[PDB]
Amino acid sequence: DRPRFSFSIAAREGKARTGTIEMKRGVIRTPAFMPVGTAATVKALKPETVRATGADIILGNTYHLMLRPGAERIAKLGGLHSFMGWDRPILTDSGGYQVMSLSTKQSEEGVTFKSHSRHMLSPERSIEIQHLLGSDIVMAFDECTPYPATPSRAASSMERSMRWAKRSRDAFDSRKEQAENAALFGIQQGSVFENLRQQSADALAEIGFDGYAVGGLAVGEGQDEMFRVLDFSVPMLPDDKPHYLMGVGKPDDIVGAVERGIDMFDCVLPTRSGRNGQAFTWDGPINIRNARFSEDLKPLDSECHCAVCQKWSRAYIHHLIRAGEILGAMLMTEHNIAFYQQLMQKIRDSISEGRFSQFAQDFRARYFA
Amino acid sequence: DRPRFSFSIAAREGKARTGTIEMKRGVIRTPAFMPVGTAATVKALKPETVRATGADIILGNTYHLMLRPGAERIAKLGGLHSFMGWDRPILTDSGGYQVMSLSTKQSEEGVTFKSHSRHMLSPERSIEIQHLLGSDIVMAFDECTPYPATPSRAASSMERSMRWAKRSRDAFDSRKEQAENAALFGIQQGSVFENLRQQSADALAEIGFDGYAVGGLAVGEGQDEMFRVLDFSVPMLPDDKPHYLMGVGKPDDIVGAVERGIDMFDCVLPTRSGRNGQAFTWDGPINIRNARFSEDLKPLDSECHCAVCQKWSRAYIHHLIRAGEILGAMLMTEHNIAFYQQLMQKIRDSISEGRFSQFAQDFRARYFA
Ligand SMILES: [Cl-]
Ligand SMILES: [Cl-]
Ligand SMILES: [Zn+2]
Ligand SMILES: [Zn+2]
Repeated sequence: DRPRFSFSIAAREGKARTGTIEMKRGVIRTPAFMPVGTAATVKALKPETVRATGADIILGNTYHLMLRPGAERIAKLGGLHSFMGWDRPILTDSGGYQVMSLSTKQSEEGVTFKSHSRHMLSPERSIEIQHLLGSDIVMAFDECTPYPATPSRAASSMERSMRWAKRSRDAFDSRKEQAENAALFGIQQGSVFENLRQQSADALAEIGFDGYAVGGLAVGEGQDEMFRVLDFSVPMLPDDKPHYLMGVGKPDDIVGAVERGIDMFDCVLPTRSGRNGQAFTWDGPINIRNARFSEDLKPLDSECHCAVCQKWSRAYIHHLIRAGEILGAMLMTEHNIAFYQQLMQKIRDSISEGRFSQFAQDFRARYFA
Repeated sequence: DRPRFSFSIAAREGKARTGTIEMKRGVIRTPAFMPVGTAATVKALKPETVRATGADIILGNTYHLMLRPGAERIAKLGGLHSFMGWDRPILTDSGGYQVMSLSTKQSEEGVTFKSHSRHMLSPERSIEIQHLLGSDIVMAFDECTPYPATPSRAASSMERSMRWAKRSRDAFDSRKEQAENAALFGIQQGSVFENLRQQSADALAEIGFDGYAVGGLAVGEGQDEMFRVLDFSVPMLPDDKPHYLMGVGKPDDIVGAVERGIDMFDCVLPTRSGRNGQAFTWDGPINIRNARFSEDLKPLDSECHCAVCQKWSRAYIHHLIRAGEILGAMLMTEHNIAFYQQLMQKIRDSISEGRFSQFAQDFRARYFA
């Protein structure tokens, strides 16, 4: 039987790595893209369809689930895996970003907030909620510093996050069933400042985690600045553990982040923008609602292997999205998630074959033509 | 290869019949339930899922399709079957009911109307639209008399419908490809009046059709009155052709209509009410949004063989519908359509085995317990 957690790097090219995370509930191929399952569903997809696109792991949102249907309720019903019908690994966010984005009174103990009923979220309660959900990869409870941030405020926020990271570690370790069956990732903060990123990486490595997220990015800084911060931030993390870039991103963001040593990604872009009419293609995104697609018999993308591109035309999906039909959301979302997984597969294969630099160049030349 | 049209009755019990309609695109088992595909989609279901529930044929709506995406456009794209990805028979309504329900100036030539742009619908144009869509079963263009109707107005409406039935017949026959590959059904009118129903049946039989619909029912008269009208109306139609009750209905309506000689049904109830939270069960309908289901781990129905009842709980579907999640609509709709098909299968098997009367009694005793 598989271990609780084992990350193995099979091949490297520059800072890029490809390999596997083995966990009780399954193997995760890296670099990995995690479809987002906000309220115990990857929107508009059955779990079997999520798996058919190639996903090895999905992300669940602690903040939404603790409000509806409730963490204790999900536990009483058998846990999130049974509840939604996904039997493979689930990574849960901690709620720290979402509570400040969607709900508040912050203190050293945690955050109290009103639902959008009053609720509480501390490091200890976040880890407990993730236990009740039955998460496989638990995220430490942190604070995502707003951008831009002054050096003083970025430092204060990062320092509190590091104290909360130790509290998260101890809460996780004090629950035997969780410690033996799940993994715990810590989150690097520090805004765009190299010295704070270094202090944060050092604090997290001293505590010790199964994986390390780069937090606090994709919050308005733009790709050039995000890449500049990744350039110095990823090498600060332990090389032998997974590196997770939270909330990223567009296809070109993913490619460049892999070039900088990132192993894991999540984003609502393929699901949310799919429902809004944006389809990803190797020649760049298209908006299927545009009148130019009304009689276009071609599939969404000319090479995509997904079931949507095997059967239905742009013209049909254009009609469905314009009409507000649920099937339009279903088909756009399946295609976009499949596109993301095909991107990850091409990334993994090209690193394994020592041709990822050429892949990145070819990808960009065509995607932005 | 299959014929254009052949209806064969394999078994009978009282007025009930079971058999098959063979058409170019497939075999239809009768009594049959047709899921409704309004705007070129059975809402929230891929065609493969519609087929997996047991459907042999679906209904398409001329009125909606002629407005969006347009009949000529669908023809240019290869027809409705190719467009939506359903390769089996499709019956299309004529637009006569929907134009008066959703859009008007009526005359002997047809109906002119404004979309909800001005448009026209005559017997000739309706048959042409259904040809452009590539319909397998074409409905004559008629007028669904409102209920209640005075005898004079019901007579005038029925008489016009019979003139339009002859125009529909001639338009269909004058298009060689349509006449050779599709079938044409006529629609009996006459409101609740036996003498008008008889005159209408006689006029339709003189013209001659491949099947005969009972129109003008399920328009507010209630089940007792609907059944009373069916009691005398169905025997007036040719015994050796299918009998189609348009727009019906609830499970108990279907059972009683089969007892009165009906072979075909369509209704938005399983799809529309599924999206609204109503699930059909052998113990009657339930509203999954009710708080009593929040922790209910049982499937929607305890015997149902559908994929939804094999995997997901009432509690999960309750959560999805309360949250407004697309997957909730998908799962409710698949279950409800599968329930309807299982009902039709039990009806067919019980007639074939000479035990339909007992089935109807057992069904009602439990469904209304
Ligand atoms: Cl989403
Ligand atoms: Cl519907
Ligand atoms: Zn595709
Ligand atoms: Zn079911």
